[PDB]
Amino acid sequence: RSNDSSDPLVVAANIIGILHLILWILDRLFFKSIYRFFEHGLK
Amino acid sequence: RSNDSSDPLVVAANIIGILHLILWILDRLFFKSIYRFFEHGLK
Amino acid sequence: RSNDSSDPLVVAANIIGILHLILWILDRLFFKSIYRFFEHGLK
Amino acid sequence: RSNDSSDPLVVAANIIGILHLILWILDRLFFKSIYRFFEHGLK
Repeated sequence: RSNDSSDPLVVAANIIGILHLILWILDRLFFKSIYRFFEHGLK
Repeated sequence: RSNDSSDPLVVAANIIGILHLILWILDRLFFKSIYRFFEHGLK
Repeated sequence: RSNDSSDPLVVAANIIGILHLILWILDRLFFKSIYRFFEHGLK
Repeated sequence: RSNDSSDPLVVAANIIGILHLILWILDRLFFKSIYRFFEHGLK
């Protein structure tokens, strides 16, 4: 009944691939915010 | 038959990733000066 | 007979997502080569 | 039944992408100096 996915590793790997770009790109633009994150910011 | 939905959210986010790089390569392409253009349009 | 893929857009979008990283990363490391590519190099 | 193969090449390339960023974030993490360490090992 359940045909299941024919490539669960590729898709499961795409979700992180996309989120990755959103991060790598968000850093290139907000490179300043990232620098602050490491510097303190945790409280 | 209760299941009937693929993954449109992951898709919109996927093509978006392709667009993210389009800006990446487009940015590295246009540096600052150096830009020839032939005057020819509505002006 | 052919179940076809359940998400041809996601996978078809992953192949470019991966190649993208290989390029974006290859540039961060060979940023010099990329600069040369645009500067002449075509002959 | 003649068809019997998924996409292992795209997978190895996919996980590799995840590893590419692992180096990206790991690089931004370690800047240059500033590195405390507790002497405690085989020495």
